[PDB]
Amino acid sequence: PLKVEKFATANRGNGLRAVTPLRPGELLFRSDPLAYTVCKGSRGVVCDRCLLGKEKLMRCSQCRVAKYCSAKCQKKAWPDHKRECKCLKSCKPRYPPDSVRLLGRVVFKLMDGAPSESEKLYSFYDLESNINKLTEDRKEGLRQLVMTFQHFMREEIQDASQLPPAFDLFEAFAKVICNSFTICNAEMQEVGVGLYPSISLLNHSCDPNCSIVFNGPHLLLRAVRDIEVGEELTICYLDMLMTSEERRKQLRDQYCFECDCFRCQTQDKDADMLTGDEQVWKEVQESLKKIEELKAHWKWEQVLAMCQAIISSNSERLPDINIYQLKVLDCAMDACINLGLLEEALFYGTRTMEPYRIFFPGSHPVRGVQVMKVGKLQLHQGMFPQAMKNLRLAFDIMRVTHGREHSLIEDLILLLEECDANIRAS
Ligand SMILES: C[S@+](CC[C@H](N)C(=O)[O-])C[C@H]1O[C@@H](n2cnc3c(N)ncnc32)[C@H](O)[C@@H]1O
Ligand SMILES: N#Cc1cccc(O)c1
Ligand SMILES: [Zn+2]
Ligand SMILES: [Zn+2]
Ligand SMILES: [Zn+2]
Repeated sequence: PLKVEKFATANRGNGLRAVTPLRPGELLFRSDPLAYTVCKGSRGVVCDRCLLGKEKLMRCSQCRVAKYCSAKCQKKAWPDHKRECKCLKSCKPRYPPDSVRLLGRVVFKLMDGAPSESEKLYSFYDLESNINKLTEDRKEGLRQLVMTFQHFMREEIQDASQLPPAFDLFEAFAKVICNSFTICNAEMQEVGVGLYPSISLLNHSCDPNCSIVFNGPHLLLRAVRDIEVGEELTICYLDMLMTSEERRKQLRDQYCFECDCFRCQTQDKDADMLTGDEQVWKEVQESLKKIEELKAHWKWEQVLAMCQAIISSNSERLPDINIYQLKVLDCAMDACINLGLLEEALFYGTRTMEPYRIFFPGSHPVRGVQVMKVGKLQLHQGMFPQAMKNLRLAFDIMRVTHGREHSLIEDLILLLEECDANIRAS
């Protein structure tokens, strides 16, 4: 018996609403993707199948593009990789955009696979395309994606008989633009992109009552507020560390809608987000383009060097609640963790705690994970009371946002037991 149902909203298309009253942390839906792939930066860093990092990956001998953590993952991926393999090989030096690789996997799944549980509430066929809102500039981009698909897939798809009935590639890419999910690993690093058509029923809110989290390719949808029967379920499509102007741009450009919510009408938190000297944070925002590029390719040493040049600059500095400063601190802490510089990681991480408390209100998985990471750093430096407080806080959040079905919660419980044991040993 489902706790959610599809319905026709008054002014934002189809949506999902509660069938029964829901409490924070209640599991509402879970789904594997219809189709997913590793993203450009994590290609060859994480396993194509399970999206976990490993020191060495095994490559597919035939295409040498797909890479895997284990023989089990390589073999189990074979059915869904078989047809793209021939295409990735035939186009050997060229690598397609992620959306093109994703849509290839959609087509093969729809042509060769049994009906997917991911489409139980809503199918790829049903997805919103927003075609009558696309700008001419966007349409031109989609035409180029279509031609890119036709080139990449030419070994496996020659005509319409090899596409689902009445399948339109331009419409399909339009659906991909406004319905793709960015898959994050346990550490909240972006590692892949997928389609989850049932989950695509959820409309957006800048102050949502539900949240999604990924455990490998697997998606869990949870309530993060009390929700009444009949109330619409929402998730935030966007990074919380964004101004209302930045949210406006991305919701127009990617999703073709204007947000009417209280936060957007009042520029909620914008002023605090942009405190400090404008010329400094405009420079930091510009530098974050390359820092975030380097991070997406797991280039931690280079990330750290650019972040240290800002955090410990000889020139003017920003407050930690400035969102561009905060992003830099977070990149620096993740780089330090991955480099084993744990004292320095804790320094940056602790500095993010109060800004994260402000910018991730309620129960948000990004804050839960950040608090977990800080507590773990404190635990292994022997700061047991402080670690315990943060690990408990991480559990208060993550019991709502991750829940027992998520493997990270088991890791957190272990840290809680370890820290508690240390406190009892006195
Ligand atoms: C396809 S998904 C969500 C489900 C969608 N309403 C549908 O009918 O399939 C994303 C799209 O939903 C719409 N949408 C999502 N959140 C919205 C919001 N807060 N206000 C208006 N439209 C929204 C926009 O068309 C957006 O591109
Ligand atoms: N290859 C390729 C390609 C096709 C469309 C857009 C783009 O950025 C790249
Ligand atoms: Zn694997
Ligand atoms: Zn291959
Ligand atoms: Zn809004």
